[PDB]
Amino acid sequence: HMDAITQVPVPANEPVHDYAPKSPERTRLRTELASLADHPIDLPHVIGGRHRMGDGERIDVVQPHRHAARLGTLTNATHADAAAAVEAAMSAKSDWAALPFDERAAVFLRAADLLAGPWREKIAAATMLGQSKSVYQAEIDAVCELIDFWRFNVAFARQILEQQPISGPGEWNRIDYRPLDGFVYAITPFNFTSIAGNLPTAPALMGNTVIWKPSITQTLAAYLTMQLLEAAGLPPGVINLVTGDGFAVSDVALADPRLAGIHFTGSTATFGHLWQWVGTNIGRYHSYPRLVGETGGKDFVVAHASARPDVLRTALIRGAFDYQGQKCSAVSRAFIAHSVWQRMGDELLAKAAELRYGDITDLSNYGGALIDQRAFVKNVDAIERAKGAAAVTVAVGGEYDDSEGYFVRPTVLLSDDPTDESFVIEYFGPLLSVHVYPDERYEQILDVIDTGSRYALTGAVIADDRQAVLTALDRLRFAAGNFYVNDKPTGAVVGRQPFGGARGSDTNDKAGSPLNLLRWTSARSIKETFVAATDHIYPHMAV
Amino acid sequence: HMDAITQVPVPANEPVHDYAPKSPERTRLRTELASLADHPIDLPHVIGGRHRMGDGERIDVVQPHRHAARLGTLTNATHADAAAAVEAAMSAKSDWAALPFDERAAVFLRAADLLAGPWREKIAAATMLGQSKSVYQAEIDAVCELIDFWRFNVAFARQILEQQPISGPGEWNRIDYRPLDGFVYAITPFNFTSIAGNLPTAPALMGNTVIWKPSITQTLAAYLTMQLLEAAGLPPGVINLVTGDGFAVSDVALADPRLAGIHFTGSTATFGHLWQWVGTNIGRYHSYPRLVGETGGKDFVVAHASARPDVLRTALIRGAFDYQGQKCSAVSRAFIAHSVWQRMGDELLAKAAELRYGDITDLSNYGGALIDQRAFVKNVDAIERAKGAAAVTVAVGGEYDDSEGYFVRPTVLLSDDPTDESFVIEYFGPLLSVHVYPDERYEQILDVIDTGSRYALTGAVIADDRQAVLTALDRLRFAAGNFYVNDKPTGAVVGRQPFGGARGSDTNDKAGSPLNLLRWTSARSIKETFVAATDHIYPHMA
Ligand code: B12
Ligand code: B12
Repeated sequence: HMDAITQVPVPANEPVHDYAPKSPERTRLRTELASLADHPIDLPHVIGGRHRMGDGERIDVVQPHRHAARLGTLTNATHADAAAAVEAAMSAKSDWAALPFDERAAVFLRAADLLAGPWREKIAAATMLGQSKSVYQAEIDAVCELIDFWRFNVAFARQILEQQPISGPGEWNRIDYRPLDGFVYAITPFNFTSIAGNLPTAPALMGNTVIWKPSITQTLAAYLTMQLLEAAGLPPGVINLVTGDGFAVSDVALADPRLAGIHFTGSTATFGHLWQWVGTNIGRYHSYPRLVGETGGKDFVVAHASARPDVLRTALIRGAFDYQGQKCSAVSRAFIAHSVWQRMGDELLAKAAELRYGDITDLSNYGGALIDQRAFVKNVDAIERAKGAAAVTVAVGGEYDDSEGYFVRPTVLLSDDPTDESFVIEYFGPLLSVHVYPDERYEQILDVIDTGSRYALTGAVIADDRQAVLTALDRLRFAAGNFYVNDKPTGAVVGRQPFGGARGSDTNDKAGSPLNLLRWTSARSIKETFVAATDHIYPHMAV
Repeated sequence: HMDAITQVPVPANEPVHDYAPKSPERTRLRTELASLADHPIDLPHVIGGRHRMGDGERIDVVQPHRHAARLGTLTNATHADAAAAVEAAMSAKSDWAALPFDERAAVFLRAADLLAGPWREKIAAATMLGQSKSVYQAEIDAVCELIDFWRFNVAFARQILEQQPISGPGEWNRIDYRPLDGFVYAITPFNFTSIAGNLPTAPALMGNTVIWKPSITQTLAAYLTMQLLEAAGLPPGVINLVTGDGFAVSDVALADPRLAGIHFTGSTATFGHLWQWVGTNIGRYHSYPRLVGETGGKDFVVAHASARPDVLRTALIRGAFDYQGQKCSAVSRAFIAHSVWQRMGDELLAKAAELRYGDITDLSNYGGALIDQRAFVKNVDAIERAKGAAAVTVAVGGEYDDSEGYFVRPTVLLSDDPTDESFVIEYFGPLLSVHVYPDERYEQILDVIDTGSRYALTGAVIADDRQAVLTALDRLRFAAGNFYVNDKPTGAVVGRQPFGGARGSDTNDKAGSPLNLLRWTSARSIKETFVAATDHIYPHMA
């Protein structure tokens, strides 16, 4: 037993290592890079703690910047593999939910310290190699953000647990944060090793069990993430990894009456498809399935006449070209005051021209390749559509070559008129559209942005002038979900920029605050009355 | 302007007046009962501040316990009325959302004090007459719970506004809790004047505008709630009241691209139907509609051998027969240890036989009538089913008569085998089923309750024995939302028993905690960087 009201350790953001030359973390990284690249492995399903290749199609996972180089081979989950994954989750449920919160949380605090130290460069490396991330992009994702999700989620959970009610005289009211009945299906994207780790573990912390279907191109890091959790003491069957395209896994998972919920990422249309499925089929489920996730988007930057040019320039380059524009959203549209364009236009383009994309094992590169052949094709199409469109010049970039890796150069489009949002969402890649507007039209450009922005997760204003900043904060209040003043608009740091979403979204329960964790619990109130009534009659009834 | 970081008043639960003989409130209540009873009124739509009857069918609102006695007449909203309610909500948005939080909050704090004082017995009486509540049932709902929702929601909202993030070095991070874009559609049931007032006001607090469709049989108190709100200063068009059956209003609201959300009550099938509609048609909405609600259900009590017999008896009587069994949930099944039944069975039956249901203007009655003819038929069918079924005996009650009011007597059924949940959910009414179990089969019975209960909102254990209590808290952990020890399982007091829901439901965002108000906001993070980078190159690159 235990007689205590315990505290969890206090989280803080994990520091980002730089991997500068001569640094020890850089030497460690090269060891890990060579080790993963030179020793490709089977990437098996992990079900009830057993690692097994299955009977489905074998699919290679390769380095996107060098696609002839194999990192591993997975088998596409069959229906049978998925049914086994589910049975394993249901079978581990009882022992996992009975562990006290403090002991489930130690698993993830431990996993976090393991990722911060001895696993750090292995997980960074795996993310670099599979997902074509520069070391800095791997470090802010697979190390830091994943570490922070675990440590802050443990703190968020613990805070949820002490949210208790008032007891009136003669009674005692308490609240019990129950885990869900049934299993949770986590489907994770290629873009972040952190999201891939978090979507399955967050519900797990609150006492649930999980089946987890990672994106094929992220599966090296996902499998390693699974080994890390096992080394931290995650029990068998609490999370069950199934590799592949996910088709057979969804057939099975969505037909099972024990589906408690789905933690995923996707478009508005994906959400509506799932709503439609679950609403139509609601009588088939024991519980009402919970559908918790976030979308992608494309973002914008507006520079006022007071914008600092070098700040603006650097925000556009990073915002648009960090990770080859493949974050959950990237900067696709810049609106730049004419006088500020005269000062930094040429520098933007020259630097964009010099910006090196190549093999990420060469640490001098800024970034790597696009994630796969389908992504490449989408970019090529968007470039060809721009070369032949009226409005648009290709001012720099637009070259591409899939012979060695899925390489697309940084590309700046100049549009004579405000760039239409519908074009920029058809791909994810290093393509930035710029529209130069007359300084005195700042307010009109803000209205144009507002009126033509349905798909931005984030926006930024660059301006030293306070009225200009405030006017943007007012006028674009609903045009994006996270807003930035004098920096690139980008991925949040955990605990710092929670929430957001594109216009009209309902996704404030996504990862990054306690609201996510709540979705993985079902609270009940318990009341005890000490001396209840012994007569049913009420004072109003007396003669 | 304003330079301040203000606090709101600290909410405490509103005290329940007893209305004892010779009490001042009882006199004031009789005054208000007569005024409403003797002076029936038109019950109009309230659109953009304008109180107007429409061209739809005329529908009388009557006293359910005296259905010859009209309280008012409403007009079934047409599509045109519904479209106008929507445009009015959209026209009022801009000025409402631009009011500072404190000024929006003050409207609901003021309405709370008005309801506590000058409007108190008027709103209670309206609820007594139209919904057929005893004075105590009106008081805990129409007065106290509704006041508590307003005062507690204001404090919850203010608490949300101060949840703010960490700023690291060189930056400032903040969070802005924006109202939604577009309108919120609130649809409210007959059972509670409190829910009916809260569902439309809660999102409004957060800066939204609303159309509200109340239940027909609750429209008297709804219209008077609307007036109380206008008298607290609610601006025109912020909440727009459309009366009737909802059909046309749902047609218009659901077809409008500006639908931001629906705040309602309903069954799992209703949620599923709305989910299917919104998902299938999601491409037509500017925002993803938010569907926020709760369900009803039917509850149980289990008595261990160690139960206090009088506590159980009272809990059973109140839990099943308070408001004629017509709360969101009511106690429909009791599982009683044989030795405790020997001790309070006869007394339960006798007290239920003597229990008086009648015209609630006679304050000596325990309760009134069922809400409408539809409800009454469902009860009759359930009583005749029970009589016909071999499993079940009618131990007391079972009489019914709709000639003057929709009256059904407290009824107790004796089931030789554990009573099946599917039977109890096809009516709301004063029908309690008792199954007597052998003392030593306590754990077996807890298992049968667990296995057989999917529709309980609440459950209770009556037992002085601590192991027995704890065994119930563990074994029935998932069998019900809110769980009660040595008391009747019923509706929460605000801030005391939040959350709950039936097995496997997903409604912790329902009214009664801050989570509900968050559903009516869209939070964004704002970050300002003071000295951002001027070179894009990274240290790893050297
Ligand atoms: C919804 C859906 C679509 C949607 C997705 C977006 C939307 N909702 O508007 C759309 C219409 C675009 C689509 C298109 C097609 N899909 Co489809 N679709 C699905 C469905 C019914 C559910 C997917 C889902 O939302 N899963 C939940 C999300 C959260 O998980 P996810 O892993 O992120 O899912 C993504 C992928 O499934 C991807 N996707 C969907 N379909 C296809 C097909 C292929 C070949 C690929 C590579 C990817 C892909 O889209 C999802 C959203 O990003 C499945 C059924 C199933 N068993 O998976 C099929 C299914 C995957 N689709 C299929 C087919 C055949 C198609 C099409 C070839 C023809 C068509 N128009 O339906 C194209 C191919 C698209 C492509 N990328 O090459 C087949 C594939 C059979 C196989 N290869 O084994 C499936 C299994 C249906 C079936 N059994 O017949 N599909
Ligand atoms: C879903 C639905 C049903 C469902 C509801 C529960 C469920 N999901 O299983 C079911 C299948 C039970 C149903 C039954 C019927 N309903 Co129907 N149904 C609806 C619908 C499509 C949506 C209602 C809703 O979910 N609203 C949202 C909720 C949150 O608001 P609510 O006010 O609490 O809604 C309640 C009422 O609408 C009630 N209800 C539903 N239908 C009917 C019909 C009548 C006459 C009454 C009095 C009540 C009622 O059920 C809802 C949930 O409790 C509407 C369309 C519309 N424009 O309203 C029709 C609609 C109201 N129904 C109608 C009809 C014809 C029927 C039936 C006569 C025949 C049938 N089976 O289709 C029966 C009558 C039942 C009765 N009580 O007398 C017509 C009424 C036309 C008119 N009189 O002007 C409508 C307008 C259109 C239609 N048929 O598609 N219905």
